[PDB]
Parts: sequence; C-alpha cells; structure tokens
Amino acid sequence: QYCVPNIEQDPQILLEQSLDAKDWALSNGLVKFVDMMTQFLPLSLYPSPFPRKLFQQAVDVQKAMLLLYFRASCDYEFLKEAHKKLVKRLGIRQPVAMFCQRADYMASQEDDGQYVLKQVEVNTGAIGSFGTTPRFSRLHRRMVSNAGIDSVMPSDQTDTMAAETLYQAWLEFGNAEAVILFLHGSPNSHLMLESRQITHQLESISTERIKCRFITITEGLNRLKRDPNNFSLILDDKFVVAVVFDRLMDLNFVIDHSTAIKTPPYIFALSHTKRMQQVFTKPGMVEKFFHMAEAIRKVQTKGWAIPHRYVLKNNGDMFFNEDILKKLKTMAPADRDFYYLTEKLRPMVIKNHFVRPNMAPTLNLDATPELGIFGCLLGNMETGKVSYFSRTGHMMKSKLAFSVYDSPYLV
Amino acid sequence: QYCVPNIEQDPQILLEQSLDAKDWALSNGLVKFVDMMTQFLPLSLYPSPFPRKLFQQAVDVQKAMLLLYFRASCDYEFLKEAHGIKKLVKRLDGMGIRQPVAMFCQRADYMASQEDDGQYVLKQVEVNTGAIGSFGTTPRFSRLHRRMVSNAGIDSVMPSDQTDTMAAETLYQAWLEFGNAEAVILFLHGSPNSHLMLESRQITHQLESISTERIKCRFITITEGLNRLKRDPNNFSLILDDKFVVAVVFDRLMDLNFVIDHSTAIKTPPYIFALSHTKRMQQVFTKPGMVEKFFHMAEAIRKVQTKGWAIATENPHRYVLKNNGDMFFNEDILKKLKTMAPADRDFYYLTEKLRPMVIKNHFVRPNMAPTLNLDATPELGIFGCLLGNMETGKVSYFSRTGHMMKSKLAFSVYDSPYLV
Ligand SMILES: [Mg+2]
Repeated sequence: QYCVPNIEQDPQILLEQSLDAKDWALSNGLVKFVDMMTQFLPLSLYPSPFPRKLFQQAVDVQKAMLLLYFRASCDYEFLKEAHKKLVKRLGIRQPVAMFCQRADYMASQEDDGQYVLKQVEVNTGAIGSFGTTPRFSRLHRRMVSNAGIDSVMPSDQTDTMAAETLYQAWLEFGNAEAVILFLHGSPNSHLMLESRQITHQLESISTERIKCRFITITEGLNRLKRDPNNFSLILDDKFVVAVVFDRLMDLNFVIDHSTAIKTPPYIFALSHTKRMQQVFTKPGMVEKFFHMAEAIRKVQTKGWAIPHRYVLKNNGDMFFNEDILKKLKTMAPADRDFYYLTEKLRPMVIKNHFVRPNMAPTLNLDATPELGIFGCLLGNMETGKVSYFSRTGHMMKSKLAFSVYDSPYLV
Repeated sequence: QYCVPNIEQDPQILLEQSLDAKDWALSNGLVKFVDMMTQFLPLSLYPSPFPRKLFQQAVDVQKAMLLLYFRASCDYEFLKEAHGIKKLVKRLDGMGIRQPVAMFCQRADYMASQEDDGQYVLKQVEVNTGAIGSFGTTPRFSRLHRRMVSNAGIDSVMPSDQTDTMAAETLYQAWLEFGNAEAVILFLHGSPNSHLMLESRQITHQLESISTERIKCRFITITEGLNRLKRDPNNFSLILDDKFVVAVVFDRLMDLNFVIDHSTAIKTPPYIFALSHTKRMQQVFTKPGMVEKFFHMAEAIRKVQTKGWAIATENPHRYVLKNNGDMFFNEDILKKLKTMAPADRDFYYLTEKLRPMVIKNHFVRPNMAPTLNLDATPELGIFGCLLGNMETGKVSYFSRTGHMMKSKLAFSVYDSPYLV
C-alpha cells in the first residue's frame, strides 16, 4: 500500500526534493504576500494517503450539502427560529445568489479500527484555496511521478470551477457592459493572489473580455454608490456591477440591498453558524428540506446543546477532557446558550514530510489530514430553484498530531 | 500603427493594469530571490513596438552566429593570435581534450539603430554565453504581454517563445550524447538563492515533460562541490557523492571548475568559449576577412556588425572609446587618446556610437507607483543553442531559436516585442 516513508528515506535526497518542491511553488503562484514581498505556502512534500471510499463519499455528498444550506438560507423564519447585529440588518432586489461552499472532513477511527467520514465544518463567503488547490494538486502529481510511483491523484480544477460560476453569474445578470467586482480588505490581502488566479481562468473560458475590477473596501466608500432608481450598484459613476465577489460594513449592506449578484448574500452567514450546523444534527431538521438526506446523516456528528470522549465547543474557544466539567460548573447560564457538546473524533494519523519557508524540512512527522470538498451553486432565492451546479473540487490540509497544504493519494 | 500610449491613458486604469500584470508575474514565476523572500521582476506593462524586418533579420542570423563562434572556439591558436585573459590562457595550456562534445548556448543582443535617412537598421550590441540570464523568464513575459494586449482588445505580431523548452531540449540531447542511462545532469550554482536558481528550476520543469524516464538533475552549489565532486583517476569521469556519474555540467555561475572542465562531462560551454566571447574578439571579427575565414552566412553577419578599430576628430560625438574585457564619449575620446599610457591602449577600442530607437511604454516596479509614458530604448536578445564536437567541428544538433527584450530609460526592465 502507498505510504510516504517507503518512497525515499535518504535525508540528502529528501532535502533536495524539498528545495525542488519549494522552487516549483515559487514558480507557480503557491505564494502569499508577507511583511511587501512573497513567500511560498507551507506544503507536504508528498501527497498523504487517504481512503478511496471516504473521498468518494465526501465528493458525492457535496451536491446534497449545497442544496441543504441553500434551502435553509431561503427560509429566514427557520434560521431565526434556530437562534443579533446580523438579524437587525437583514423586498429582495437580486433573487439570484451565487453560492460556493467548502465542506471539511476528517477520516475518523471508529471502534473496530476502520475509518468513517465525518464532517468537521462548512464554510462559505471569503473562502480560502480556490487558486492554491489546483496548483498543489499539480505539485504533488509531479513529485509522485518524478519518483516513479503512479485515478489515485484526482484532477482538481477549482480555479476554473470558481471562474465558470462567476461567468454564469455574469450571464444571469445579462448586461454586456457590466463588470465583476473583486472586493478585498487590502491590496496585499491574503486572498488577493487566489482572486487574481480566478481571473486568469475566467479569461481563457470566454470570448467576451469581461472586466474584473479590483477594489479595496476603503476605496469602495468613494467609488461605489447605489442608483436611487435602479438600485443597481455603480462603480466610478460609469460601470454597472453584475457580480460582487466578496473576498473579505454599512457599505456591505448597501451592496447587499442592490441588484448585483452577491457571493453569497449576507443571509448565508446566518445559515453557516456553528449553531446551525449543530441544529442540523437534531432529528428531522435535514429531512425538512428534502436519498440526499441519509447521505448527509452519515457524515454528521451528533452535537447536543446546553469526558475524554467529548469536546465542549463554542457556536459563534473549546475545552477537552476534565476541562469540560470544569467549564460546566464555572460557567454562568447566560453562556450555556453559546456552547454545545460533541463527540471527539479519533483522527487518522499518517506520516509525511513538511516543507517550510527559511527552515529545514521536517521528515517523517505524524500528521492528520483534513479533506475539503468545493462546490458552487447558482440559484434563485425567491423560488428556491437552482439553475447551475459547478464541477466539484477538493483540497487537503495536514496538521501535526499551524497546518500545511496537502493533497490526497487515494489508497 | 501600434504604439503603447494609444492603448490607454486613464491613469486609474493603467494603475489597475499594473497591479494585474504584477500579480500575474507573482503567480507565474516572474520572480527572483531577495533579502530570503521573492519579488517580481520589473517589466514593461505592454510590449514595446519593434520593426518586423529587423526582428526577422536577427532571428535569421542566429544559426550563422552560433556557427562562427563555435568554429572560432575549435581553433585555439586563432583565439590566442587575436590577444585574466592571461589567467585563462595559462589554464587552457595545462590541458588532450577529454570530452569533445560541447553544448553551446548563445544570446546575441541587438539594437534597432537610426541611420541618417531616418530608417532603422539592425546592429549587434553584444554576444553572451555561459551563465546566461532569462531562459525561464522569457516565455513567461511573452505570455504576460500577449495577455495584456489581448485583454485590451488589440491583436505573428507577438511571436511565441518557448526558450525554457529550448534549453531543456538541448540538455536532453547532451545527456543522450553522453550515453549513460544512470548519469545525472549537474546544475552548478553560486548559492542556494542565486539569481539563476529559479530559471534553472524552470528549465527542469520543461525537461520532465519532454521525456518518460525521469532524468535526475542534481542541484549543487560550488562550495558543496569541493566535498561532493571528484574526478575518476581511470575514466576521468566526474562523479557526485562517489555514486553518480555526471553526463552534463550545466554551469549557472575555480580549481574545481577546471577539474570539471578536464573531465568527460559535457560542459555548457567549456572554458575555451569564454576566450572566444571577449569583446576583443567581437571587435576582431569586424576586421576584413575574419568572419569569411570560418565560412551566405558571412554577409548576413557583416550586415549587423559595427566597425570597431583597435589601438573622429571632427564629429567625436559619433564615436565611443570602449573597453574590451568603463568608456569615454565626445571630446573626452581625443583627451583620453593622448593622455593614455600605451599599456592601456591594448585594452580599449574605438566604435561608432549607435543612435538608438526610442519608444514610449510604462514601467512596473516592486513597491512603487508605475512610471507612465517613459521614453525607452528596447534591446532584442536572440537565443540559440548548439550541440557540437570540437575535435571535428561537426554540429549534431541545432535547437529552436528564442527571443527576449529589455528596455532601459533614454536600470532596465523586461519587455517583449510587438512587431510593427
Ligand atoms: Mg563637440
């Protein structure tokens, strides 16, 4: 069976492959801004092994997972019932929402010793790793291939996926002269290069020369206004904005209550609290929006509202072992409504090598991988109908048993 | 006709396109090590205009240009007769030849020069070999600028360059001529963070995808090479870590250097070529007969030469007093001629100063605002490689040609030609 130590154990060769991997990263956009310069993103040298069945189980449930959170997001009454500054803020001026999600998974060791797929988190909005993912995927196919080893390292085109979904959003807005807005926190934001890499894909999947305009949120106070008649969002008094691609406040809701397609609109932030994820583990709550429901139940982890088997988590800081009893007695009952109890997962431990900026590589570490599955929707929130499902994507992150980008090798 | 100002003159839009161009560079290896981190390479925002005929004239003469310097390099007595240079001769004299097969890659540089009618002619500024810059950077700038131009609606006028591939294809052919399946290719650098390092790595990314059997490329600094490289006393083959035979030593920038040079590894190129690429020699090739001797390819070469006279008094601004391997202009040329001691006379020559083509472009630099609507003078570099046997003087392989451009103010910037 594939495992990373049995590829190579000469330290001098592993060191030389570290420098090679790192120099490939520096040559292919696997970088971030620091200080302002660029630095490569920490990476595992080789792809970590991962069960084929569970990866397929995670990939297959993504369609269902988007549909559940999309439909929950179309039912504001439901979301409110499941739980204050966000509610205060929240007819609809743009029914069409673009909705991209990353579901995270851990292969978890049940008793018997066999691994089962269990979902760690769902994320939407200012999502990391659209641009980095297809590149790490290529990095690791190259390392593996260069060492002689071998469908077991599945293709990821997640930069393309994002591009194809933005293009479809632009088309649904239906204005040939309209632009796509990339809204960042700063010029050197940690999302900036992933954002730019999305546009490099958008260019090569169109004739149309779609203008993408990169603006910070500070400069947006002067350069974005809303039309008082159309309620359309305008840039520099001249350009209609078809899509606002949020890449990380009064302005934010002025944008949200306008005809531009949001990615996704603010209502989705309410449907992706950890409270809500915990609420979906209660009986009936998935079935309500729907088989896709059973597939979803298989990956859930029962979480109970208000000791080494459990974790006390906050719902939006967490306690393990005897600290759970310590915090339970200590805690005032006002705070009880902000935490929940879940079963602690026994995570799969594998061996790999870790390559970091300005340090020697760490060889033969125990690490636990975490699988992220990407998927996007284009849907209408007044009808609840979906018009577009994007291709799926997938990435991985390993931490010691601070993290590292990785990619799965399907054992 | 194409010119850069008539693309766009909104400063806010030019600024936004600067950041875009720069972020594309950071995403595609147009970077170097600094400080240790990475920084993007300064670039022109748009490709600078360049005459179609002269570019074709430069591309077409490259085959001839490699053949002349290759054949001059096969004739040690000729090179000696044409003359640090004392230190290089001393060495070559210690060495028969253990590896006849040389790999020979050249970059010839050109300026479009304004003759008196007002029309531009191609004139060669320099030839370079050995630790050559811009193998890896060139195809990427080429792609950068095709993208900027295309994204702005403008349009064979921006010719494809695969110079990373070119280098790879020539190393692969060198490895094959050595003929040992278990032999490695050595990349010799000055340091781990050398300015050539990422261009070197990018060559290997191309070498991987033009073969099935993974050729091992081993990256070593020259300091580490003192412990890890020895020569076999029987084969005279160069060995790495007592285990790996080295088929090709790819020099990317001293006793060790000539221990490597006098061994069976293919050099890139061997040290003799450093003697044939002095500026003295380039100046010697401008004298009558000296090109014709190795050869029409000769006339093509004569067209791009600039007469240079060894060691005026009416239009001294037409001339420059250059060093042959620091230079004097205008009335200083007459001043320094009389002043100068005859020891120094053998290290300088007189050439015609070229009146260079000035174009407008925008310059994008790290951590500053872009400089819009500068006058700049572009400089065209044509790449080509050989694989040849120096005992017979026969060539077995000619690589594809490549091309790059660099613009300076009328500090420099990577550019690419738009063929007006
Ligand atoms: Mg004068």
